[PDB]
Amino acid sequence: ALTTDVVVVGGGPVGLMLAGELRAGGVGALVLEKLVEPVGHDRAGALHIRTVETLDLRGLLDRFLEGTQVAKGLPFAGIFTQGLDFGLVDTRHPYTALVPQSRTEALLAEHAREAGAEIRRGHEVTGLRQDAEAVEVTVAGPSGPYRVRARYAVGCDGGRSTVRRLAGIGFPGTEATVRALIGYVTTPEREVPRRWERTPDGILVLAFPPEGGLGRVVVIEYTEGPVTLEDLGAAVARVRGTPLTLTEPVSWLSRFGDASRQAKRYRSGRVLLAGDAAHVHFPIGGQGLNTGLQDAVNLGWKLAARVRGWGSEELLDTYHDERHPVAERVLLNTRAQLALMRPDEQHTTPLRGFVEELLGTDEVNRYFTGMITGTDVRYATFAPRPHPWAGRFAGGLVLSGPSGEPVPVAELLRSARPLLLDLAGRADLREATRPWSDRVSVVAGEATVEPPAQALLVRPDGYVAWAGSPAATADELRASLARWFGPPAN
Amino acid sequence: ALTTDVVVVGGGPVGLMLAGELRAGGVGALVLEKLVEPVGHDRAGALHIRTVETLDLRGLLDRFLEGTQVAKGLPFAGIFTQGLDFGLVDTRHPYTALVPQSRTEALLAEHAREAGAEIRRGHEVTGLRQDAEAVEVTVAGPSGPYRVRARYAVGCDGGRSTVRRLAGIGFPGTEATVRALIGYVTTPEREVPRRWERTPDGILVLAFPPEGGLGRVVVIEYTEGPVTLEDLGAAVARVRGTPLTLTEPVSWLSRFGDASRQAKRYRSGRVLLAGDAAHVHFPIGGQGLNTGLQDAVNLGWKLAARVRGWGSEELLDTYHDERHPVAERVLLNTRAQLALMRPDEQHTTPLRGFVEELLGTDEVNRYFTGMITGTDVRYATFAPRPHPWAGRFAGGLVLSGPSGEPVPVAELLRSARPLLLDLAGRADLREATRPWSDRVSVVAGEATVEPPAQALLVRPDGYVAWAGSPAATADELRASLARWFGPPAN
Ligand SMILES: Cc1cc2nc3c(=O)[nH]c(=O)nc-3n(C[C@H](O)[C@H](O)[C@H](O)COP(=O)(O)OP(=O)(O)OC[C@H]3O[C@@H](n4cnc5c(N)ncnc54)[C@H](O)[C@@H]3O)c2cc1C
Ligand SMILES: Cc1cc2nc3c(=O)[nH]c(=O)nc-3n(C[C@H](O)[C@H](O)[C@H](O)COP(=O)(O)OP(=O)(O)OC[C@H]3O[C@@H](n4cnc5c(N)ncnc54)[C@H](O)[C@@H]3O)c2cc1C
Repeated sequence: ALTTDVVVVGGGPVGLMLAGELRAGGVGALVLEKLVEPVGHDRAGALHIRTVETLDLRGLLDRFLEGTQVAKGLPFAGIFTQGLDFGLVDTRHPYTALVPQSRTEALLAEHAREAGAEIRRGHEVTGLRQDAEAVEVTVAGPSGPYRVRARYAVGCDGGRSTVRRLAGIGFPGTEATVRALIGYVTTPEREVPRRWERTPDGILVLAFPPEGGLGRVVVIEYTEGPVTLEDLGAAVARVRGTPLTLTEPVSWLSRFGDASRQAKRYRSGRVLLAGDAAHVHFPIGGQGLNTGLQDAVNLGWKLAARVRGWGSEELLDTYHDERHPVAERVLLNTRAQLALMRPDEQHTTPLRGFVEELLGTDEVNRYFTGMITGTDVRYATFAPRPHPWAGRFAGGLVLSGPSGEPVPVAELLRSARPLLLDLAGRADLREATRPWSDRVSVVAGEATVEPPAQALLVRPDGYVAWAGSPAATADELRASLARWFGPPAN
Repeated sequence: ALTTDVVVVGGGPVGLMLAGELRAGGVGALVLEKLVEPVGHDRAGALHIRTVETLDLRGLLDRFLEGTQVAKGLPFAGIFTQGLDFGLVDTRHPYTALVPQSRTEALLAEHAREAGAEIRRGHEVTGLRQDAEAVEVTVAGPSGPYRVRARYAVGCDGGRSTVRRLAGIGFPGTEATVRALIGYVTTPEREVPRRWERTPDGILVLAFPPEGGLGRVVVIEYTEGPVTLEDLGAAVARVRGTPLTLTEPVSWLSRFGDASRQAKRYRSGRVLLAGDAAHVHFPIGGQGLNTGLQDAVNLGWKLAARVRGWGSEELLDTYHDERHPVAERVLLNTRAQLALMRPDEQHTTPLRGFVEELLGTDEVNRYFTGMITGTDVRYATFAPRPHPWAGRFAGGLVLSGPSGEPVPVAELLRSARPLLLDLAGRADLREATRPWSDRVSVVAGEATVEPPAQALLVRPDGYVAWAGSPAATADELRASLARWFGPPAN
């Protein structure tokens, strides 16, 4: 309790995002990151719709878009002729932001710092002890071992999570059967076609400048450790069927696989997990970091609330309840996509043909678009029956002010407080909310939503806690307010 | 020309169906079947919606339904929880008729005979010669070799088609990588669960009486010739993971695979191909014989018409044009389903999960239902733009007579003549059709169809040749009649 409120283990993008969220929630956040210096990641990155919407409601979207290429559509499982159609989903931001992870990390690190989080680099957590009041973290640092005492510890320490094992949380799942290499390497060859291809021997992307030079190589072969330029070239030759001249300078080289695992519990007492610490899977569709950043924004406000007292144990438990199912579906969909890309002219090629056809129908395209981009995420939480809007994402709504001015809910959410939106003129609900005004802001505005709602009680993460029609009463809102956001003041 | 009008090579179900069709068309049909006696086939069979509708419009449905079990829905690629929904497609016969092929063969053989086709058993075609006027078939028969002269020869002689090779028609496609066994064998074991199952080692169906005895075994293993009871038992043990006691009496045992081939041309001069002679593929979904019987009904009326003179060369060419694309899609969908059933917990199991979900949506379920049952078949033929009803199946329409009595188009089609249906009161179209009355029947009736049509010119196979709205003229109908059904009489 005495060193800090929350110790965030791991200063990757997820840990950094969480620290920002905890600071926005008015609690102390100490990030302990093992590495002195950041390391290399894929130089191509993707933040999809719901992540973009999430950044917007935290006021980070602008800095993430500056200088950024965006994609207005996406392939699906190596199908490029019927791309995922952002027009078929409801958003104010129909695009994917192609931000390299290194840049996402740098931006979040600066934000955590400006928000007052303490970030210690070269500090490795080596031990973890928990009792009814606090967590103690043991740390190997540049000036020797020391202990940190906190109310909570969150493992944001990646796929090889120290926190997860120390807390005795299971990581059930499958081991890899697919072997991929990725690299940024040089070719002397000119006019190497820039494309993805699928042969009987694997999947290959080559993306080099037409004049030669440093380029992107991804190679995937069906049924961990150092990678050499020779390894990469041999793999490329196997898949492609023709050698490609690859030379120094070599900028980055890595291995990855399709091991698919998920933490059985996202919470064990005063220890929680987020990001790859909580789920790993093959990188297909660019979903891992998106899921993690959203884990962080789900958790941050709830954990700060718990520390401050008005967030209940029940509330904190909804982190696992809400977010475990999401990553579960991500694991499954990445595995499914690997089946859809399997090199095999006999059966899989014909299947891909029908899937491609189906992608040209609005209903199926909408399904896979919602899946990849996160627009289909909604929660079933604290059911009383619930209003249709309960659990839906409201972060992208825009209201009309009394003078006709646009009032984006994304902007209202930047202060990281829950909001009561009065869409219809419900002075009774506005008044009923007064005893919670130390926590919840009330904003009246004109808007029609579908399905209809006269009022929306919105969580700091942009999802709707409670909603009301003309039949809703102040008593019902009082009950929801108490359950979600604690007892009335005074 | 002098022995017979058409020589049908092969007296399997497709050859027998075709002979019936040729007789209905008023031409001679001689079926030459190599085998003296029929042989064994799968004891479980399936005739789907469009086949059922087709039998109806030839007046054979009743005899095919007598004593028959029907299925009101179907699994898809070993998915049983969201079956294909016959309610989502337009038909008067929402079911699959579970007729064993041996019974289909016997029924069609009796019908061909009663219709006046000549059927010779134990007569093997060994040679084929073709000129500008006729085909000569050389035959090894019970009283020695002889020759048959005909206007046309149709190879309905199965996957190993003699006619196809003799005519120099290619059979491009893939060789098998999947090995299946099927058998009717005895077990002494009691209460062997009746079910389909998919394990990491294959696909297996066991269907035995609870008290033991003769039962159905199908086993499929992923990457031709005699099969023993030992072979079957060893395969069952590999897939199931536990041996099953199998003993005599053994009633039937067979091998099959997923070789997928299709005749590059369905017609070469005076030689045509139908049925498995024209296309083979893995038996999944029960589509092979359905496709063949429909091949036969597409061809029969057109070929008889050609023999009689009013059917043009252009008309006969539409057999290939219309039917080749159909079997092409069947080959592809069977290959695709094998991908969907592939034993593989790593990737395919998760994919199957999403496919199962999608099958619970009307749009995707309708798609696969139409695919398997043939309700999605429609033709793009003799485009003039064409009326929306052109090429659609009208065989299941029912009209109201002048006295209110129901007048099924299926019954009207039994005489095997094209029909002009006057749905609105178009005396001008009725009159315009008189010079073709030796070939085409005119029937007035009340009915609203969707999309709207005032008149439908229906082919003997139940598909629409031409349709008209109020703007259609008698001149347009004259032109269509001439193109489809020959010059006006007199
Ligand atoms: C090739 C590739 C391409 C990808 N592309 C995309 C994409 O386009 N879009 C997308 O959303 N996702 C993508 N991903 C997935 C994404 O990179 C991960 O989901 C993301 O790195 C997870 O972030 P994290 O903060 O949870 O974990 P990490 O990035 O692994 O950070 C964990 C941090 O914890 C620190 N740590 C570990 N142990 C300790 C300890 N004991 N004490 C202190 N600190 C510790 C580590 O040093 C590390 O810095 C891709 C992944 C790969 C491999
Ligand atoms: C296990 C299994 C289950 C199946 N289940 C279904 C199902 O449920 N539904 C479905 O629609 N389909 C099913 N099928 C496919 C179906 O059996 C075939 O499509 C069907 O047999 C094709 O009929 P056919 O008349 O074209 O050829 P065949 O049945 O092979 O008949 C060809 C005939 O030609 C004769 N012949 C060959 N050469 C000569 C010659 N030179 N001279 C004279 N005669 C010759 C042969 O003796 C044979 O009798 C299944 C197939 C298998 C293997």
